[PDB]
Amino acid sequence: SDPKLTKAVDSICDQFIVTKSKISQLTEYFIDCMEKGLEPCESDISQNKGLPMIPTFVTDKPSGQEHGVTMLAADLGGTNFRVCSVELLGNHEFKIEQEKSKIPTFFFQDDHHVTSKDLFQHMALITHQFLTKHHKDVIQDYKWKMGFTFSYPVDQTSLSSGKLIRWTKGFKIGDTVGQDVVQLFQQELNDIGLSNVHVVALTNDTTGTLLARCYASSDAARAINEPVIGCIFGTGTNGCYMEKLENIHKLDPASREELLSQGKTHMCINTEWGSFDNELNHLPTTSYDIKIDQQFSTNPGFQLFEKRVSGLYLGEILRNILLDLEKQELFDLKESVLKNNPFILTTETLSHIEIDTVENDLQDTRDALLKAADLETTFEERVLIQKLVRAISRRAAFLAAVPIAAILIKTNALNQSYHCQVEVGCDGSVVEHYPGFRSMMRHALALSPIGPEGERDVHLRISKDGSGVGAALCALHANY
Amino acid sequence: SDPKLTKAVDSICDQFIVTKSKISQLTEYFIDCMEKGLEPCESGLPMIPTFVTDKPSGQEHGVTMLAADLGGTNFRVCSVELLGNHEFKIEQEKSKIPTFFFQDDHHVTSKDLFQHMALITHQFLTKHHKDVIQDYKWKMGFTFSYPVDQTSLSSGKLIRWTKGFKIGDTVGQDVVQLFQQELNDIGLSNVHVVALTNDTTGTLLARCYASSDAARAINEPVIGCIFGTGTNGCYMEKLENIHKLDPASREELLSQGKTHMCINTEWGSFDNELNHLPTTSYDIKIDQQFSTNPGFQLFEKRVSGLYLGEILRNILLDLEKQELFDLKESVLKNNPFILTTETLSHIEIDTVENDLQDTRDALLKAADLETTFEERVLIQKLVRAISRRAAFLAAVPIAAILIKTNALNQSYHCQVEVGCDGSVVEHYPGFRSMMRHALALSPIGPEGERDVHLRISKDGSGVGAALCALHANY
Ligand SMILES: OC[C@H]1O[C@@H](O)[C@H](O)[C@@H](O)[C@@H]1O
Ligand SMILES: OC[C@H]1O[C@@H](O)[C@H](O)[C@@H](O)[C@@H]1O
Repeated sequence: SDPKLTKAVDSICDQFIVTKSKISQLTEYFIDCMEKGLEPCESDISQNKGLPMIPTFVTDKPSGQEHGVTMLAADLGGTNFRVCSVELLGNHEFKIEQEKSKIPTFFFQDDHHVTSKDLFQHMALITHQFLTKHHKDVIQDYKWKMGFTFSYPVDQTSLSSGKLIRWTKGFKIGDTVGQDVVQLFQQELNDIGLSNVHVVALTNDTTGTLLARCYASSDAARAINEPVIGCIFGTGTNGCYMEKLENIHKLDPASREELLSQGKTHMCINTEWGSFDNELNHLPTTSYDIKIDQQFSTNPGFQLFEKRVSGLYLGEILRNILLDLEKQELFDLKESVLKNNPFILTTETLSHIEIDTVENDLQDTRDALLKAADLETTFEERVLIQKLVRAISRRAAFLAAVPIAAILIKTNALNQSYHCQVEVGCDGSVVEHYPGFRSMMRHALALSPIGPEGERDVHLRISKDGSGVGAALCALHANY
Repeated sequence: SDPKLTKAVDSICDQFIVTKSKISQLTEYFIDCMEKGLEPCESGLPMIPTFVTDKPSGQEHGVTMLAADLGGTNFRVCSVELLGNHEFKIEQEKSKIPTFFFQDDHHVTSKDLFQHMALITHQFLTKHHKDVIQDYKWKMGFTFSYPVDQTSLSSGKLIRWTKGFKIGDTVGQDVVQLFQQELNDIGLSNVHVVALTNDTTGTLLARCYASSDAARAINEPVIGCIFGTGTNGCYMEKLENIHKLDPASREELLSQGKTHMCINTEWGSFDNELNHLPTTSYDIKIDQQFSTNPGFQLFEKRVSGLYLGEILRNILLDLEKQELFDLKESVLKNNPFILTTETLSHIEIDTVENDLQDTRDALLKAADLETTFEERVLIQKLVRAISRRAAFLAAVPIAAILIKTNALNQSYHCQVEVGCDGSVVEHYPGFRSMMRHALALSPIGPEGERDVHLRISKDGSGVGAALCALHANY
């Protein structure tokens, strides 16, 4: 109906394309950043230019035959906080009781002064609520062991210790930076009578996701399919992998020898790849990415890879595209509430647009936009909104493949025995529930330097409740 | 060590290769054969209309149905309770088909077979439903994994046995009536066989029920296929293209809201004239001398598990005839099928770091054949060549069906699900991995393979038959 608008949208969509040359470039560059990040660096190198590459101090992959009594797990994500009790029954089977709760909006508002006690006191109260609901008879009696999944960068110094490096994903609470999050959590657990709950392990949600797969993958699967990566595509994005103790040079040269003599070969590395190429030397970037990064984001100049991929930021990318189109007097935003409401459009809104069909006049897209920001749309307007949404997601799914391809290349995980496949454990609302996201990740992997023959040997498998199960596996190992 | 032998194996392995050009040839020919078979012949693939028009949703729920599945090797009886929400409860008893039915030494008739099946049905009810065996009015779906000239959901005459089965007086007989008669003759007349289906058809219906509603959105199950004792697959075909179907019945189905009918391609018969199928000296020998249906099921005889181990046995004998391979005190000679696909599965992925000990034990257990390490090294090359050819041919019918129905380019992000059942696709190391490799080489390309998901349906046959029982009336 409006040709100038229809051509303006086509032009904005081309800005989101990721070519095979870009995939190859970013794959090779990612490995260079992995190698820079695997070396020791100062507390603050103005330009380290290497990935975080955080040693998680996990050296043993689960077998699936692990067995124990019910453990506890606490997972602080980017959106929800989960508590659960996991009983590992061996033979690749387990029992789980879990309660999930949203992180109250109070914690993401800078209008009020929020502190670390507010946060962990809330987490401890939920821990108590969970035990009162699922273990009412033995809440204050048992000596619970708890694995703590903290989905944020931690300067991990042991399996049970580590200081928060910097918040990400809308969290901003100053007095937590530099604090050992295990003690912070343990402190508020003691102050409500749950001193009998010992937080014996700290892990990232990437690490836990990987550990979960190693346990649940059937012996028949572990035979040919070995899980090699645990990654997340939800509110934020990140992934881990196993690195030879020799290549982890930033690890104490003494500790490496001590671990090696004990029969250990690798240690899990938390790449923290949401920070990948924070200097934007190569990452695809639009004017809307800069605006989100600099103005609306709580961590400007950080997590730039994340800000193009994870579900916390994609819906916001659409909102800025629409406002810019209204600024240019091309798209009528009517009485919508997009203006002056950052992040009002969530990725959950786009998921209803991604696969909406024109055979129903894109009625889901209409309802989703009215429900999310009281925005009315014509059919031609929804058609164009869908083109933008599908371009924003395709870029995210294509970028999502680069860190995976890069890791598989560096560790030569695909050059294995005959018929051997590798398994990539994925968790998060995006990879789990965004229509066609995994399908596009594979398309990118086939374009990556590993090629279609490589993509076929890679299996992106979902591990629901991954974060928590893995933490429990670490709790079973450590002592009370 | 034997250098002349090492070159004989390389030459036999190259004879099993399937190139991308050959896959493309066989795919297009398969589609040509599908279209021929959808025409009347008054006398192309079988392309049998199964009279199934409705795909289950997954929310179906009803009383416990019964199912009886006569495979190529086992006979199963089970009770299926459809609980809706893509879930069901099942109690089943599985039993080998006694060797008496595969021996031509004794005169076998149809009564022998169905009399045995009815007794198994009775035992099952006596063991799992003793209180309501003679009280309830059971509805039973019958899975008959053999070509049937299907004339309705509850009727159809056997066309021809396959897979070692040979019972002459069954050909031309409606197998549902035969089964129902022996059920009545032991008091189980209250068990009504209300539906007849192929194991391909049931496999598809089962997946459509179990495939999560979230999966049904983008992932639609489009094929139910089998890679076990034999091989075969089905799909949904536009009622318009099924010209061999009565033009009247077509019109009535359309008016009732129906659009497609499931087609049993019987793709084990694909290219029985060997106009294009890869053929070795050993395939002819199996077809002409050792097979129970010479000149039939030739595609099957190169793919399914009943024949792959036998292909190795003939390769070994030929190498011994040529005084190249020492067969020791083995019993391979004059013992067809003594080498099973289950024997090859232990060889496929055996490693040299263990001196290929699995292959050694597997060969001794199956035919008291001792082997040196270098001999096992070469036997592994043969096994891997036989299986790769099977998995590559196995991809052709799937690609062909997906192309004919243009199932992959139906909407943005559209994926298709192929339901697979059978000991080979389920449990043969790397079989699915090689099938996908072939699909990527097929005319659908790597972009197509990625949109295709080979999903396993363990207990499909029976659940699908139960879903047909729920529909039909007592
Ligand atoms: O939740 C996914 C990822 O989000 C990122 O912001 C954090 O830095 C990671 O630790 C986490 O794994
Ligand atoms: O069991 C797999 C297939 O084997 C073939 O021999 C039969 O003719 C088919 O009806 C059956 O579906």
